[PDB]
Amino acid sequence: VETGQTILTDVLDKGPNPFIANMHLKRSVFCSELPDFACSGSKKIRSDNIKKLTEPCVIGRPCFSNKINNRNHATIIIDTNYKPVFD
Amino acid sequence: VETGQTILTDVLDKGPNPFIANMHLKRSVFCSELPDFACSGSKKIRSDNIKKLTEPCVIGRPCFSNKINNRNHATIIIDTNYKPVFD
Amino acid sequence: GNKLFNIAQRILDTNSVLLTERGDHIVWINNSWKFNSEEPLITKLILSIRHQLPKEYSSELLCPRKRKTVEANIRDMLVDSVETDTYPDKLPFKNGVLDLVDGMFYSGDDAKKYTCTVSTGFKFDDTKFVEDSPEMEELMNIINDIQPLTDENKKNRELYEKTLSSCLCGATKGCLTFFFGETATGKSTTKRLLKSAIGDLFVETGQTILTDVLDKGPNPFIANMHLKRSVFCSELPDFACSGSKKIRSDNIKKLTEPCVIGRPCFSNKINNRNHATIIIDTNYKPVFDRIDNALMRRIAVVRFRTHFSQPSGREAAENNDAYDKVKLLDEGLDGKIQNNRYRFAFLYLLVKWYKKYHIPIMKLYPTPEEIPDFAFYLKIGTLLVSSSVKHIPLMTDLSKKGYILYDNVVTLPLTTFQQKISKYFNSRLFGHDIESFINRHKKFANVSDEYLQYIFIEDISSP
Amino acid sequence: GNKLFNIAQRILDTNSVLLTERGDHIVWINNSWKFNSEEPLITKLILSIRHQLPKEYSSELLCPRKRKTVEANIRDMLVDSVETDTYPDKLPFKNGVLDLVDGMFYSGDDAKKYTCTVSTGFKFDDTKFVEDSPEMEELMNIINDIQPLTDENKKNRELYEKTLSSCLCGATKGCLTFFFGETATGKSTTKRLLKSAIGDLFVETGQTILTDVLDKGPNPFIANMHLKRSVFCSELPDFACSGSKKIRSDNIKKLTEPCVIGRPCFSNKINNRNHATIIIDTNYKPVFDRIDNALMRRIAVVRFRTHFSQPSGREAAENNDAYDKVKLLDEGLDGKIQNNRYRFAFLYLLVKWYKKYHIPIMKLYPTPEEIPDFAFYLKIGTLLVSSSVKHIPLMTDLSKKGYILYDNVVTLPLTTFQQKISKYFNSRLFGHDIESFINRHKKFANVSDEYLQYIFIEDISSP
Amino acid sequence: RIDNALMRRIAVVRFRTHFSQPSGREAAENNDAYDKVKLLDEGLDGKIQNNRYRFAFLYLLVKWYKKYHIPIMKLYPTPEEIPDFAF
DNA sequence: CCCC
Repeated sequence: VETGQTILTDVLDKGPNPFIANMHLKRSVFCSELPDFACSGSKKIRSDNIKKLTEPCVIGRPCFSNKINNRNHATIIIDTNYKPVFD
Repeated sequence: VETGQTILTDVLDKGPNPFIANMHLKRSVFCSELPDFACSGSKKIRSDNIKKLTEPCVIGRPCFSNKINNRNHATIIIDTNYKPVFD
Repeated sequence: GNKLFNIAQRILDTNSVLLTERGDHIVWINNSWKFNSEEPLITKLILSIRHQLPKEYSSELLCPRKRKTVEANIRDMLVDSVETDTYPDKLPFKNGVLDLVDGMFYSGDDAKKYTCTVSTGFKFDDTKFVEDSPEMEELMNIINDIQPLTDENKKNRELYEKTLSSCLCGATKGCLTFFFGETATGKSTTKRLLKSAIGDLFVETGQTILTDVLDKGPNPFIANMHLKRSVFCSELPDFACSGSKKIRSDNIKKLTEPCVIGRPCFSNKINNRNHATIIIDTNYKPVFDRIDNALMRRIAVVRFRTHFSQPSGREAAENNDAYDKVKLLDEGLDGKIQNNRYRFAFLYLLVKWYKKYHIPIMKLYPTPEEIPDFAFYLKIGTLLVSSSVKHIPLMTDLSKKGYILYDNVVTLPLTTFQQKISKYFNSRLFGHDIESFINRHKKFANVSDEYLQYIFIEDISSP
Repeated sequence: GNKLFNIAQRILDTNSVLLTERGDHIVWINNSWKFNSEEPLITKLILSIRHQLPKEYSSELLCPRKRKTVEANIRDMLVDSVETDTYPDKLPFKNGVLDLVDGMFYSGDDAKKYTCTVSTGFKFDDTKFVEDSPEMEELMNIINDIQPLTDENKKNRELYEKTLSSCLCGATKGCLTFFFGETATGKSTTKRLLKSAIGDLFVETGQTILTDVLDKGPNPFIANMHLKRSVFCSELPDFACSGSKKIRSDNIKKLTEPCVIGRPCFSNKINNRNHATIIIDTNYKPVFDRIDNALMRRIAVVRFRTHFSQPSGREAAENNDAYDKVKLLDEGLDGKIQNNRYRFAFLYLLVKWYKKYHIPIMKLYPTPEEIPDFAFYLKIGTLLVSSSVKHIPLMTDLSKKGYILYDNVVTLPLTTFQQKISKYFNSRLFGHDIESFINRHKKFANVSDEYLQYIFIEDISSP
Repeated sequence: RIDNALMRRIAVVRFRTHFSQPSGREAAENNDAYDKVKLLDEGLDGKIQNNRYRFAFLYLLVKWYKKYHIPIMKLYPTPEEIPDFAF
């Protein structure tokens, strides 16, 4: 699965979040194209999100549905050209 | 198809974005009326976005829809009256 | 006349469907009260119950249309509402309800009387609920290692037993207990043991419960506390080191009130039941942004003074006063715990402690004397007291003390107040709390000259 | 012709279904006006009422299809709206309605004539609604202890009695009353006793209704009193010790209107019909950040001067500044009030109180004379009086006191005004208030000559 | 902000009559704000809430309407009665 | 649900 930058710097709960509800039982996750943080204007990845991603479940709901628990079988691999920076 | 310039200066994933879900299988995408960055006060072109618009699948979902992945057949042409600047 | 109405009447007489104040119907299929918002289970109940009806009624329930008609009749028959999870003396398992005050285990219709919705998540086995087993002996040895049985540790051991036993009762608890300890002292062993003991009824919460706004916006960390019987806070980001927000007294007050303010995600409701025992783990002395009489009435502490450290750094845990006792670390204990070996032994120990402390009313009690933070405010109650019946016919003696009488109210200059207060306690060791109190409880007779409507116990005691 | 239309006509002629102005239906099942927006109860009413209809109409109402047809007819027959909870002299109970004007208990149709959609939450016991019992002995003993019947307390007894009587009226009260007095003056005992006596119509709030913004966003704390009858805020954030948030004037302006603007969570009912008299429990005299003529018409004060304490600190309780009475604390008092022994006794006492105060209309009269906040503002209503064309034939005499005549208008210099005001209210003792009044209530004839038109009484009498 | 456009949609009506209690009669009678001071009526609010004057005030308003029901009814501004327009 |  190729997902978005949201699963790193954005709130995971929010509203309905198909960008996380599709990672249910997926054995690899590739969120490529890191927004290089060397230039000011790139949000730093929250360590809370890093901690949450390792937990064996995530919070996310699809539209017109009520299933909020998605299993986390994913090997999170992030493509980048620059060193990531956390808050 | 003729899309806006949210695909060149704003984050693609975010929430719902029908400006980038409308280039699914379009063979030519035209971006005109560059917000000339010769005057300060306008968003610059994100190299992240340029690199994102070349990979074979562009992230982004429409309103009320759970489809995140779109196929990228587009030849992106950017019309501009002046030379552009990259962050 | 109207066979389907008689079928609905019988299914109603069996008492297998109830209506709750939420508007939802809780049904009894497969020996448990279930309910589902997006899919009612009344038709499942009808199909399952078709066996107990007379022979001529069982054939009418093989048609989905007829079962829908029966469900409509049943819905129109239920008017009065009922209450769920109202017995705090009962522990709901996956196949029954355990009685703490008696010890017996009920199954089926014997567990049907108590409308228990939550469950521990595992079955109950009578074989392992025994006091003679090498799991029992190993667990007793581990618990003795965690908490010494010395005369000095009597109060600490007793309150630890009470706090751990109070994780079973499903009612509101009026105190927040501090499991004060240090790394490799065995609080994690207790956490794993209690989680293994009470299954799905144990939830661990982070720092956001303590020093963050509970309401704010979205906060699933509070809604999860619904009907859980134990809440654990660990890995505390020390408030002694600057840079971390202080403990919010209003948060503790809200978490002690029988109703908890907090909302889930994608939910229209705000109220969730609170049965949770809240135990806070800390390696560090706590602090509070504001301290009020209501606050230290809801605080109790437990101290762990036993170490399990590797022999390399033994003197590192042996050559100071902060931590008192050092034992040897055990490595396979975590694996044995995760294998749920001593789950039922710990359950038996918890029920035994509850029976020992099941005096007609269960209630936790606060011991604020063991927190140096309150040691300035629990002593000022022995220093400063408010206005009472009659100081008026004794103004002759307080005038020489520096007090002045203003509109029949005895006031004190700030300099004289400091002079009178500096005698009992040092101006440097407690000086920060001293000027904090000075700026907290100063009353303005004017902007320049400040007066205080308080008289010391010293001045009351000394003629 | 059309049996189902005849059934619908009869069910309408029983007067059991009504249409509300909000677009919903209120049905009369189990002796109460219930209504649900997410599940109409018309079919429940039809099924439950099938007994009163004739014999041949009874069996027709056992099919959900025909019940839905009758419900459709009933929905088509209801055109006009009705008003709910329009009677302020009624007390609604679970098993009936009590008439405050008359005193007779109603049931059935008698309680049906008034569409009360709220209840106290408990059944009414007429066997205990009598003026003689040992619970009643303890009741008026405690009542007399809280408020003495002495001559010096006659006005206080009357006004306190009015305040306690007015919490059953189902109409908007335009004033807020303060339960002035020290700690443990019987405020908490009477508060919990009234809560027991009234039931669900009593609601307690914190201080956010006074020290925080009411409207803000979503707040049940401004919406939980929908059709409530009494609100008590206890232990205000004492204004003696500086550092507490002050009472907002805009919030009080919001609270005192017939229609309280404010919306609940996910509800658009911004017209909050208040039937409650907001009673304020305080320890010191009130302070308002902003004072104008709007306050004095909505402020009243109730004073209590009692105390309860253990005999260990009996001498300490009898030897300090500003109580008037000290009694003995009761540890079982909380349980005694919880077990609801004085409910109907104080219900009888309150019905006598209301009846003796039931002169044709319920009115509440503020008492501004007890408010130190107006002591400077009422003084400009008695001492500082402006100057205008009424002083036209006054050129000579007033110019000698320090005043001047300017275009037939008498003024006062700013330095002279400061010196003269320091004689009444010291320029430092009440310096902040003096500065606020100076920058709030000063008139300008020009930029330079900024002089207050206010004239002292002493100079006018002098020729 | 004040501009010429705002000055063609603004008019004011001023009240110069105070009802003051007998305790504060001297201040109001001697106040430059009030050109005339009268007494209070406590039951006036009660009889108003009783809707006693409802139809009488309706008649008064309709009579004023008829007095001003000339074929065109248009509100006219009074720009001379505001201080921000004085400059 | 989007949308604020």
